[PDB]
Amino acid sequence: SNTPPVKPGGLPLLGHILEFGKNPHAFLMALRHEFGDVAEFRMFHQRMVLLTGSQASEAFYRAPDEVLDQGPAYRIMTPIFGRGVVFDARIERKNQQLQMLMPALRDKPMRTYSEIIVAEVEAMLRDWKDAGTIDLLELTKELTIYTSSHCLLGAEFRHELNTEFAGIYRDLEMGIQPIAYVFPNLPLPVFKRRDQARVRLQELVTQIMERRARSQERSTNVFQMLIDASYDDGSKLTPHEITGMLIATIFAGHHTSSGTTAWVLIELLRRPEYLRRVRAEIDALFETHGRVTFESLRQMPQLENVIKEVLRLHPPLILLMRKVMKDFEVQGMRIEAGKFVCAAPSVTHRIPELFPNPELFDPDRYTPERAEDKDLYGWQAFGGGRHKCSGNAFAMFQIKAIVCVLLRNYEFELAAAPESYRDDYRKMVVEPASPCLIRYRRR
Ligand code: HEM
Ligand SMILES: CC(C)=CCC[C@@H](C)[C@H]1CC[C@@]2(C)C3=C(CC[C@]12C)[C@@]1(C)CC[C@H](O)C(C)(C)[C@@H]1CC3
Repeated sequence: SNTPPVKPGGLPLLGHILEFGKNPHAFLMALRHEFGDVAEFRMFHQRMVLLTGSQASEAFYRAPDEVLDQGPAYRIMTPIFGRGVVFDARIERKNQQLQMLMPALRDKPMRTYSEIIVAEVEAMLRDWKDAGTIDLLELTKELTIYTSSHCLLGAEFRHELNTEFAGIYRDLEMGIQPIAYVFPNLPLPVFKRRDQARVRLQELVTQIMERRARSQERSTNVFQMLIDASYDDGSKLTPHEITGMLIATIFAGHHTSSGTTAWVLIELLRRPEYLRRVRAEIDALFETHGRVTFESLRQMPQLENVIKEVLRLHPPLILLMRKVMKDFEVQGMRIEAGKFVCAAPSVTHRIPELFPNPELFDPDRYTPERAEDKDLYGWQAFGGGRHKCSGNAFAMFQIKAIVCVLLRNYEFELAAAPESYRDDYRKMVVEPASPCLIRYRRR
């Protein structure tokens, strides 16, 4: 039929990659503003269709895996996780790799996690000093590594996390580059450093495994399970695969969540009217319950909603992609096989027909309004359809647990001008800007 509007101005051989890569959010916003719900642009030779608003986002999330696939779209992750891991695997092996974390997400170990997160938060706070100034993002990133390593991989893997590990995960994270969606292997300094980080991490996990074999005393874990893990065909998981799934599991638990946990604290200090309501329902469950339980955090609607609104305005994953395997239509336009197709939470969340006065921070979420369930394909920080986030329960839990432990025994103040705090829209995993300072004081 008719086909999508293609954006002009594409440089020769590079398409819009230069414009896109400077500020991906800004590019995608401008593309929707110009051409509406379905708009094509080029990343080098790759023809990309931005799908925005409810109807087009529905087509994206609801498409069968035989028409829209994640695999070719996410080659970027192959040099990070390793060959044959998640998206670089056959489906049957991918599903089995995802199924080996699912046990850590069940009701039973979740009662366990509340005490581990508090332990970890207090562990970093003991070394503090009564009043001072910290970088909120630098801390939150470090904290979510300990928090997610301990909870989902166990105390055994958490005991070895060091500075080498800290740098290794920053080098791995820096592998996520606008150019890397198209050409994930290039003779670049950012790529060599990610490759070196992975090789090094695989050497340290292999050594930790050699040791656990000699001791042979250590057992009872999710990491131990991986070490002993085989596929349903009885193939043994290698050190390479195990390393890949430890990386994937910290990307999931830590890299998604560092920014959005910083933002919750920033956004409450910016709007002290919501700080007072959140700090009320925290102290309220500090009073009624003893310490922070799991059911206590499940019944915290004020905080649940500030996180929900933080995710509408600061969705960390701003570009979800599929390769188009079979021609399909949206709003009566033929998106041809071989093209790629994109969802943009950052931009769909800012559509005024879906979120009246989009740029206003208003946590009217669990209220009669219900702007998030109004269209499961509107609000989409966690995606939608078959390949929706399968870890949202733990994600929301982890940041709740962290913030209402921080705000229960520290007073916070923005060390700079409240408007100074912005998102670095130069990254694909969007977090607050580079230097992000804050001040504290015990209660
Ligand atoms: C606020 C933090 C988080 C955000 C914003 C987030 C966002 C997302 C999004 C947008 C996707 C879909 C990507 C796509 O459609 O291609 C996704 C998938 C996924 N997320 Fe998360 N996530 C978060 C935290 C977590 C955590 C903590 C875990 C695990 C503990 C996790 C596990 C997963 C998994 C396994 C998938 C793949 C789903 C599948 O293909 O079956 N996420 N996440
Ligand atoms: C322990 C295991 C096997 C868990 C599986 C975790 C993965 C499915 C998650 C971890 C990080 C994750 C959320 C991510 C993404 C998808 C799902 C991932 C890979 C993607 C690739 C979505 C598209 C984004 O543009 C971007 C490239 C930033 C992210 C990176 C992190």
